[PDB]
This record gives sequence, C-alpha cells and structure tokens, in this order.
Amino acid sequence: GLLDGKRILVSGIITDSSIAFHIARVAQEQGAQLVLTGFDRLRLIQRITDRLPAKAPLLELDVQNEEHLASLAGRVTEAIGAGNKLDGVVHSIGFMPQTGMGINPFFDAPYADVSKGIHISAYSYASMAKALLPIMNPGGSIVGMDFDPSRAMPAYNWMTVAKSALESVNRFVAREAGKYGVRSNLVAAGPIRTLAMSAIVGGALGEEAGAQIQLLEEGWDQRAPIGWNMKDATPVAKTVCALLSDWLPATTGDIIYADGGAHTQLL
Amino acid sequence: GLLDGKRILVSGIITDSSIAFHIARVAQEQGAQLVLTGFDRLRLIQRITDRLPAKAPLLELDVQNEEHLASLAGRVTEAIGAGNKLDGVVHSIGFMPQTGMGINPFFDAPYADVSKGIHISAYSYASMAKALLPIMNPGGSIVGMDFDPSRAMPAYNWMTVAKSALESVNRFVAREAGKYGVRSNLVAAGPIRTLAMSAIVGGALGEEAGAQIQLLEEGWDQRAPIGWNMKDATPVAKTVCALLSDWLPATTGDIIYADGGAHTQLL
Amino acid sequence: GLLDGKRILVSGIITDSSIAFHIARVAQEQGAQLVLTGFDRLRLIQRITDRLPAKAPLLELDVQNEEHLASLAGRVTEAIGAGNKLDGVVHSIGFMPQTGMGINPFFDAPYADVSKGIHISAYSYASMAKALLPIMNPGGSIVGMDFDPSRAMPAYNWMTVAKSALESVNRFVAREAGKYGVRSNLVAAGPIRTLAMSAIVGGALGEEAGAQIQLLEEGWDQRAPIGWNMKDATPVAKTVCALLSDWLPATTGDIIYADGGAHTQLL
Amino acid sequence: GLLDGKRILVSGIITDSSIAFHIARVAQEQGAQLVLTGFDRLRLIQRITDRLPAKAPLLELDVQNEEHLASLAGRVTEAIGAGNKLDGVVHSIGFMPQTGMGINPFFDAPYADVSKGIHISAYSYASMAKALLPIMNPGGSIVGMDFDPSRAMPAYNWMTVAKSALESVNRFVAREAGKYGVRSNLVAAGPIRTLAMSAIVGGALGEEAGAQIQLLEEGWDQRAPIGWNMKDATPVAKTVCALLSDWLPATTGDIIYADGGAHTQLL
Ligand SMILES: NC(=O)c1ccc[n+]([C@@H]2O[C@H](COP(=O)([O-])OP(=O)(O)OC[C@H]3O[C@@H](n4cnc5c(N)ncnc54)[C@H](O)[C@@H]3O)[C@@H](O)[C@H]2O)c1
Ligand SMILES: NC(=O)c1ccc[n+]([C@@H]2O[C@H](COP(=O)([O-])OP(=O)(O)OC[C@H]3O[C@@H](n4cnc5c(N)ncnc54)[C@H](O)[C@@H]3O)[C@@H](O)[C@H]2O)c1
Ligand SMILES: NC(=O)c1ccc[n+]([C@@H]2O[C@H](COP(=O)([O-])OP(=O)(O)OC[C@H]3O[C@@H](n4cnc5c(N)ncnc54)[C@H](O)[C@@H]3O)[C@@H](O)[C@H]2O)c1
Ligand SMILES: NC(=O)c1ccc[n+]([C@@H]2O[C@H](COP(=O)([O-])OP(=O)(O)OC[C@H]3O[C@@H](n4cnc5c(N)ncnc54)[C@H](O)[C@@H]3O)[C@@H](O)[C@H]2O)c1
Ligand SMILES: OCc1ccc(Cn2cccn2)cc1
Ligand SMILES: OCc1ccc(Cn2cccn2)cc1
Ligand SMILES: OCc1ccc(Cn2cccn2)cc1
Ligand SMILES: OCc1ccc(Cn2cccn2)cc1
Repeated sequence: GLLDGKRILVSGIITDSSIAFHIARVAQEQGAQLVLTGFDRLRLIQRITDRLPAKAPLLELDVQNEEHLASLAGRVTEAIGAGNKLDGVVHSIGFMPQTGMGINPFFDAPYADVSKGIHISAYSYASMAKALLPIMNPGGSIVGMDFDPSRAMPAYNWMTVAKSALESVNRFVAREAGKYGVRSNLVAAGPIRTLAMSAIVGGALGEEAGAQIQLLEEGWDQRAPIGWNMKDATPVAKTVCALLSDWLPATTGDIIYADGGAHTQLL
Repeated sequence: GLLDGKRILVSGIITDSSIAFHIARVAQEQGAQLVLTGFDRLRLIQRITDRLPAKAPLLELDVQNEEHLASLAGRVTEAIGAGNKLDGVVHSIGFMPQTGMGINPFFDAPYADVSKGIHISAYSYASMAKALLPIMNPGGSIVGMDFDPSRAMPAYNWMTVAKSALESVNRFVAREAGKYGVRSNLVAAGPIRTLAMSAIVGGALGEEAGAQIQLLEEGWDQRAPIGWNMKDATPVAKTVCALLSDWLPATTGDIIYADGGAHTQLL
Repeated sequence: GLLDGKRILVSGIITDSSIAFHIARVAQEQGAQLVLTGFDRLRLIQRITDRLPAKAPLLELDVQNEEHLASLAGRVTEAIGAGNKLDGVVHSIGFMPQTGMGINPFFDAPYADVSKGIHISAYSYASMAKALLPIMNPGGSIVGMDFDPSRAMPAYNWMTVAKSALESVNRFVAREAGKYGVRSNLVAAGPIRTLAMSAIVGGALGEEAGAQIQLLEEGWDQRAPIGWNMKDATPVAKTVCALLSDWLPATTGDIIYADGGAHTQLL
Repeated sequence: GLLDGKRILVSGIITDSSIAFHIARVAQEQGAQLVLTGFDRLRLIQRITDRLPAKAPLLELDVQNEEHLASLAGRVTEAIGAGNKLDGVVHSIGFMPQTGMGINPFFDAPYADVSKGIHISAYSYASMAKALLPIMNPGGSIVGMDFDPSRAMPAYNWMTVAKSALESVNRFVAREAGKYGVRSNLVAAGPIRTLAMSAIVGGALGEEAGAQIQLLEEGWDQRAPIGWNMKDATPVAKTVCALLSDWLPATTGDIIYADGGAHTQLL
C-alpha cells in the first residue's frame, strides 16, 4: 500500500460524510496505522469509526483546550507505543459560528464569533503542529484541509477569511516543520456534500445563501475540466494520502488543489 | 489638486513617521479636506497633526471599542457638517502583540494575543467600512494598508497571518462597498522605517529578528527595478491618494503594490 | 490636468472604439501632448484621430518591421522636437490569427499563426521599450494592455497564452526600464466591445465562441462589485492615465486591474 | 509499485543528468512500462537509456517536425502493441537559443530565436497532447516540466517567458485532455544541475549570468524549509510519478511545486 508501515494521526471525524472519515478509510486501505482524534461527541465518533476497515484508538481533542493540546503528544505515544513516532498528521478541522456564514450580513458577524472560527479553523493548524512535531519522524507530513479563498464568494463569508489565515499559517508551520524534516501542506478541496453542507444548501443559513452555494457547486463542476462530484470525497482523500506518502518529498508550505481543476478555469 | 473638494477620513497617525501622517500630508497638498481619527494618545496625535499643511478635526477611535464605532458616523457628520458625506476613508491601522512577532517562536504566540492582532489589523477594516459606508458618497474610496503576505518571512510571523486575513476581508468589504458605489482596495507597501520598525531593526524584538528585517529591507531595494527607499513614505502616500482619486474607477477588492516593484522579481 | 506637460506616445488606434482612442482622448483632456503610432491603414487612422480633442503627429509603426523599430526613436524626436524626450509610452497592440481564437480547436492553431500572435501581442512590448527607452525621461512610464490570463477560458484560446507571455515580458521590461528611472506596467481590462469584439460576439469566429464570450461578459458584470460596462472604455483609459501620471511612482513590473473588481470574486 | 501496469511515454532524455532520465528510472522502479522519445542524437540516447532498470523502445521525436508528430501515435501503438493505449505522457522538453538567456541583453534576443524557444518549450506541450490524447486511456495523465516564472529573474530571461506561456498552454491542454478523462499538469522544479546548467553556472553564457544563477541556487536552498539539493533530481522524478499515478485524481490544469517549498518563502 501507498502508506505501508506509516503511523498517522487523523482529526476531524464527526459523521460518515466527514472528509476525514474518507481520508482515514483510504489511509487504512493503503496500509497506514491510525490514531484518531475527536471533538466533544466521543461516543458518536467511536460508533462512526467502527465502520473503518481497521480498529484505531480514539483520543479526545478540543483544539481550543490548552490542556488537551499539552497532553496530546503523551496520549498519542501511549496509544502507538513508547519508542514509536508519527509519520503523518491530518488536520481536518473547520468551524465558523452561524453569524459568520450564510445570509447574515458580512458586517454583522461579532468579533468574538469570527475569533472563535479563526482559532478553530486556522490557529489550531499551528497548535496541532506544535503539539505533534516533537513526536514526528523525519520524512513526515502534516496535511490540512483548505477551501480556495483567493477570491471572495457569497455565503462562505468569514469561513473564507479563516481559510486565507490558514493558508498563511501553513507557510509558517512549514518553516517550523522543516527543522524536523517534516512537510506541511494543505489540500484545497472542491465543495463536498457533508451533512452540514447539505443542510446549508437546504437553507439552514438562509434561502439566498443555500441558492448561492448550489449555483457555486454547479459552476464548479462546469469549470472543472475533469468534472467535480460533490458527493464523492474519495478523490480528496486520495490527494491527502498522496501528500502523506513519500511521493511528494520536495513540496512544503504549499497547496495542492483537489478540485477537478476548477480553480484553473474561468468559464 | 488630485483630491480637490474631496472629504477624506484618515486613521492611523501616531508619530510624524506614521505612513498615515504622509498620506494625510499628501492628501491635503492635493486639496482634500480631512477628518482624522486617533487611538488612545489624543494629546500627542493633536500635537503631531499640528504639523500638517491644514488644520483638521481629530476624533477618537479605538477599533476594539464598539461604542466608538457605533458613534463614529455621527461624530464625523458633526465634524464635516450636516448634509455632507465622506468621499474617502483611509484605514492605516496595524497591531500585533510582541509574542506574535520577532524572535519569540511562531508556536509560542498565545491565541488571545493573535486574536487581538487580527481584530485590530484585519477585522477592523470591515468594522470601519460598516461604520462609514452609510455616510459615503457614490464614487467613494476605502483604502487599507497591506504588507505582501503571499509568502512567509522571518520575524513578521503572526503580523503576516493578520495581513493574509486583511486581504481576504478587503475582497468581502468590496462586495458591500459596491452597493454604495464605493471602491475598497489595499496598498501593499514595501518596508518603511517608522519609529516602531526602526526599534525592531535595532533589536527591540530580539537580535536575530532585527538582523532578518535589515536583510529583508536590503533585499527589497536590490529586487526593486526602481529601487526602494524605506525612509521615504511619500511614494506610498501618493499611491493611496491615487486610489482615493477618480483615476482608478474600475479597481475594487484589489491590491496595488507600492513596493518599487520588488514583489515582481525573484532576485 | 493629471498629465500636464507630459509627452506621451500612444500606439494601437485603428477605429473610434479602440481602447487606445479613449486612452489618447483622456490623456489629451488631462493636458498631455501626444505622438501617435499607427499600423498599415494610416489614412484611416488619421481620419479617426482627427476626432481627438487636440491635433497629434501620427507615425507609422508595424511592430513586426525591424526598420520601423530602428527608426522609431529618431522619428519621434523629429515630431516632438530635438532636446525633448517622452514621459510616457502606451502599448495598445494585440493580434492573434483566426486559427488561434474562437471555435477552431485549440490544437488546430498552426505554430506560424501562434508565433505571429505572440510576436505582435507580447514580444513587441519589449521591442517598443527597446526602441523608446533611450528617448524617455526619468520618472517616465510604459503601459501595456492586458486581459487576465491567470485561468484558461473558452474562445480566447491562444490570445490568452499571448497575454501570459506579455505579463512575463512586462516583468523583464521593468528591470530594463528601471535603469532609466522608468516604470513598466500593464492594465488588465475587463472585456470591451470594440468593433472586433462586437463581430466575435456576433459569431465572426463561430457561433459557440460568440455565445461563450457573451456569457463571459455577463458573468464579468455580475462578479464585479462595482459592475462592468463593456461599452465604456473610459474607466480603462483613466487607469492607463493613472499609471502614466506621477501618482503611482513605486509600482513597476506590475498589473493594475481595471475590470470592476471581477477578478477578485468567484461568484 | 506506484505505477504498476501503466504504459508511459517519456520524452526529454539527452544525458544521464536529464531530469527525464530520473523520471524514467523512478517510473520503471515503480512498475511502469515505458516508451521513450528522443531528439536528434538517437545513438547517444540509446546508449544513455541502456543504463535504465529496464529496456524500453526509443522513438524519434523532433517537436518542430510536423511529420514526426503526425506519425507519433502510430509509432507508439506499434511499440506498445495494437489494442494497448498509454496511461501517461511526460513532456520534459525545453530549449532557448543562447541569445535569449544569460548576459545577452533581454532586448537583444531576435524574435526568430524567441519563437523557436517558445515553439519547443511551450507550444510543443499542446503538440504532444494533440498527438497522444487519441491513444490515451481514461484516468490518464500528461505531465510537463516547469520552472516558476511568476517573477522575473536574472539570466533565465526569455526561458522564463517561455515557461509563462507553457503554464498558460497547460491550462488549455487540461480542457482538451478532460474530454478523454485525462489530467494535464506541470511540475515546477527547483534548479537542477544538469550538464547544461553546470556549463551555464561555469560561465558558458557569460560570467555575470553564471554568478547570478549560483546565487539563485544558494538562495533557493536557504528559502526552502526542507532545503533544496540541486544535484538530486530524484525528488522531482518522484513528484512527476505522483502525478502519473492514480493518487492525484482531481488535479488538472495545475502546477505542483517540487522545489523544497522555496516559492512559499520570501527569505
Ligand atoms: N465540505 C466542504 O465543502 C469543504 C471544502 C473544502 C474544505 N473543507 C474543510 O475540510 C475540513 C473538514 O470539514 P468537513 O467538511 O469534513 O466537515 P465536518 O463537519 O465533517 O468536519 C469538521 C470537523 O471539525 C471538528 N471540530 C470543530 N470544532 C473543533 C474543535 N474545537 N476541536 C476539534 N475539532 C473540532 C468537528 O468535530 C468535525 O469533526 C474543514 O477544515 C473544512 O473547512 C470542507
Ligand atoms: N511600516 C511598514 O513597514 C509597513 C509596511 C506595510 C504596511 N504597513 C501597515 O501600514 C499601517 C500603518 O502602520 P505604520 O507602519 O504607519 O505604523 P504606526 O505605528 O505609525 O501606525 C499604526 C497605527 O495603528 C493604530 N492603532 C493600533 N491599535 C489601534 C486601535 N485599537 N484602534 C485604532 N488604531 C489603532 C496606532 O495608533 C497607529 O496610529 C498598518 O496597517 C501597517 O501594518 C506598514
Ligand atoms: N477589447 C477587449 O476586450 C480587450 C480586453 C483587454 C485587453 N485588450 C487589449 O487592448 C489592446 C488594444 O486592443 P483593442 O481591444 O482596443 O483592439 P483594436 O483592434 O482597436 O486595437 C488593436 C491594435 O493593434 C494594432 N496592431 C495589430 N497588429 C499590429 C502590428 N503588426 N504593428 C502595430 N500595431 C498592430 C492594430 O492596428 C490596432 O490598432 C490589445 O492589447 C488587446 O489585446 C482588449
Ligand atoms: N534544469 C533545471 O534547472 C530545470 C528546472 C525546472 C525545469 N526544467 C525543465 O525540465 C525539462 C527538462 O530539461 P532538463 O533540465 O532535464 O535538460 P535537458 O537538456 O537534459 O533536457 C531537455 C530536453 O529537451 C530536448 N529537446 C530540445 N529540443 C527538442 C526538440 N526540437 N524536440 C524534442 N526534444 C527536444 C533535448 O533533446 C533534451 O532531451 C525542460 O522543460 C526544462 O526547462 C529544468
Ligand atoms: O462551522 C460551520 C462550517 C464548518 C465547515 C464547513 C465546511 N466548509 C466548506 C467550505 C469550507 N469549509 C462549513 C460550515
Ligand atoms: O504592533 C506591532 C507592529 C505593528 C505594525 C508594524 C508595521 N508593519 C510592518 C509590516 C506590517 N506592519 C510593525 C509592528
Ligand atoms: O487579432 C484578434 C484579436 C485581437 C485583439 C482582441 C481584443 N482582446 C480581447 C481579449 C484580449 N484582446 C481580440 C481579437
Ligand atoms: O536551451 C537552453 C536551456 C534549456 C533548458 C534549461 C533548463 N532550465 C532551467 C530553467 C528552465 N529550464 C536551460 C537552458
């Protein structure tokens, strides 16, 4: 397999439609040994991850909790065994309060809400790298999930701003990770119909926002020279595994686009 | 003059080396009528602005203070006279706690500090546009100050991340400003020897950081096809005035580089 | 006026809908003294330019003709008077054979045709700078016309490739121009309904291509936060004059977008 | 292996230091069955390729020769067997006459020389895709070699312009390739000490140019968070194989940077 013998931490599983569930599944099909991290609903996450090809230890991780971050490396070492280190880390964590996305005017998002969204979606990429680089092997790889924020778009609003901050954070994380012989990169995915995105398209954050995201999804598939299937996270999961492998060894502080090539076409 | 008859708000003056002092001076030499905003040290700011070519009303504005923002439009209207609106707005506000810049490791900046820096340096660009767009004329212009964060660099650290967030915020502010017939853009300046930057180069944030910024300044002038004079904010001030004028009427959500062309050259 | 006392060469006038006709008109309204260059149909160009606010000498210039380029500086000096130099140069020249644009498959453009298009549209920006920099004043400005080629698009095909080459050429021209104290930049315009573009939208290069360009024009205005009027070259002409002025003195090897801000928005 | 069962065409081998020699070696170590194409010195290329892990048929291909291109698909089919198609294509072809690189002034490169360089280095990426897409399998991959031309640099001169044209061509090739279920991408490599580059650094194109390229190589390794070894093409070859594999299935019209992450850092 592509990831034979590799020990990889995967964060971000919440439902069977989480991009991280598909990253974890593909990594296990490719021979990786996983450690999973989950936020808040651990009973649910364990029941979800019981469907993965192989059993994997699940550790609690709230990226806003300094105690969870400070104990993380020790908890991972206990799970993978003393003397063993991680070869890979997957950050698949994103959050923005409802005031920062959808029909709520861009100017009406309170800073406490924007700040919480940037903490979870951008700053935590650095918090995770800080916690785990001391237990990572040379040749290792840290991968985060991105949504191309180079241009503004309707409805995504402050989540796009958080992704711009994440892209910048990734370039700095690469400088630090390089000292350990570790790569840091993001995968910029096309839109995926997770449970939350299906709810948003269905109008959970207002009708106009849902209508705008549905048009954006259609336009994405139209622009993509190879098409874009929003119901299929497998091409995104494969791309993350490519970055976790030894096959992109000179790429760091960078962004790989798993978007059907849509960002390279105007119409 | 380039800005004859225009009513322009200019924030960010703290010393006679502030980029905003030079923006204000050039705008007044070009016939603009100014309203100034100042943070915390109003007695100092008034004494500084007494050196400007023309007298201008000074209003207090702490961008973290919601009361200051909510009363801002009314305070500006009182200063410029009922029935008059602003033609231009200059955001020349930037801050990052010492833990987020210099020799302090990138991973050691606490989130409360990063969050305060992003609030002042990025979110406030939207807070200012929210407060002032209701009192801006069609054909108007909002300009913010940027430092090219497309690539990571030593010492600037979390200030670079805040600039990446600002660039993203500017693209969204342009969408909102467009409804008022108003443009929103940033000027990405080359490094300027303000009092704070001179202190930083002098080692105020650690020796290695000072050494790295001095090398970055030298490299900037070397790469710039027309050179770069860090002791001269006038070319930056002129660029801001170009954006405040009627001469870039189809440019919005964008970035104009006043950096001697250094970002267009590798060596 | 914005360009009072400036001596500016303007190439590219062919009809009253040429972007260069509007650049020339605005520059003259702003006090510039012009020298015009025209290709092949000089009687037509003289009759067109008789409509400009002021009379201006017209010189023949085929950018593929080495003799025209070698004699150009001497012919301009004769027109503006010995001892006088140019302050500005406008390159508003673009060409691509019909095999390289429209419904003709991208793979069916013969290299002789692509090469002629790149010679006229990209290489000539350097040929013009070579010919005219020896007769340009310090503080001078060279401006070329661009159409954002960062992403592929239907119908524009090899003209987009020629614009990518032009953007690269502009960065090198800036290095050379800098030695003379001269700036080099491009204005990336939104789509303009010139006589040729109206014919193309009308199906002159095939129906599907015309349909695609009409959809691209509509999408441009929709994405533009301040809108985009394809029938109005005046905002583009104003932007060129901004770059020819003393108000963007630290910008070189760069691209200014006069496109209503459309390139900064995805939808 | 990563490329087990895949039939891949590899162009561009001239010496044992050619990036394509290392692409071919890695692809064979990874189970690919190769067809090689060589220009002009076929006896030399055969002797070089005798050192590859496995024997591979060698076909003549001058990309400026229309007869070679028109017969290419038939010659490849004859080599791989009737009923078999290619899964991958590697374009590792680049050329620029000496007048277009080095100390020769940028303005002194005759257009016939620039045109030949753009034909071989950029247009041929489309010529190759045209010839080979009719004999490529769905899920297939076309990869070309790039050198980041986003910013101008000393000495590389018109070769950089040819790479800007190549990047644009790649975006259009992706549109065409997509109709066949085929991806098109470029690998932007850091500087590699091929025989020609060693000669150039040694002063073959002038002393100043050699000095500038040596400084650029040093700066590249300094900026790279994981370092950059110019004497090692293996990380570049691995990246090309990653794109030829099934592990980046949603990436097209794009650029993957195998440069040690140097393009993501300013200093
Ligand atoms: N769905 C899309 O269209 C799309 C597109 C591009 C990128 N992404 C990104 O992919 C990543 C994964 O999101 P997803 O779409 O699979 O959605 P998801 O809801 O399945 O996953 C997001 C995860 O973030 C976790 N999380 C939230 N707050 C946390 C905290 N305080 N500590 C730790 N974990 C926390 C959640 O528990 C959840 O597991 C995110 O970064 C998202 O922005 C999504
Ligand atoms: N100096 C450089 O090299 C450089 C380069 C590019 C961009 N910039 C940007 O230019 C802008 C102006 O900075 P400068 O370099 O002139 O420095 P400065 O210290 O003179 O100005 C920064 C201003 O921010 C103000 N400020 C801080 N916190 C505030 C708050 N809570 N509310 C309101 N105002 C607040 C300060 O009072 C000060 O007037 C900033 O955005 C900065 O990031 C500076
Ligand atoms: N029209 C648009 O939508 C649009 C958008 C962006 C940029 N542009 C660019 O603006 C510039 C001006 O074009 P336009 O749209 O006004 O069209 P146009 O037809 O009015 O002007 C193009 C000019 O190129 C000249 N030209 C062609 N071959 C020449 C040669 N061998 N030597 C000298 N001059 C030669 C023509 O004589 C003509 O004056 C071009 O670079 C074009 O690509 C156009
Ligand atoms: N060496 C570097 O530093 C570097 C960096 C980035 C990208 N590249 C690119 O990598 C690719 C391979 O070049 P390289 O550095 O290995 O050098 P190289 O000299 O080993 O290979 C270039 C190849 O181009 C071939 N070629 C030239 N004219 C041709 C024609 N008319 N028809 C067919 N083939 C022709 C040559 O025969 C040779 O095999 C080129 O695209 C080059 O620009 C090189
Ligand atoms: O908390 C709100 C929220 C989180 C994540 C997503 C997924 N996503 C889409 C684009 C970027 N991320 C969507 C909403
Ligand atoms: O609060 C710390 C601080 C604020 C502003 C500056 C100026 N600057 C340089 C680059 C970007 N901004 C520098 C330090
Ligand atoms: O010779 C064919 C031709 C020349 C110029 C144009 C204008 N243009 C549109 C986009 C870029 N340039 C269009 C066709
Ligand atoms: O024909 C001259 C020539 C060809 C290829 C190279 C390799 N290269 C370096 C950067 C881009 N390509 C260098 C010179």
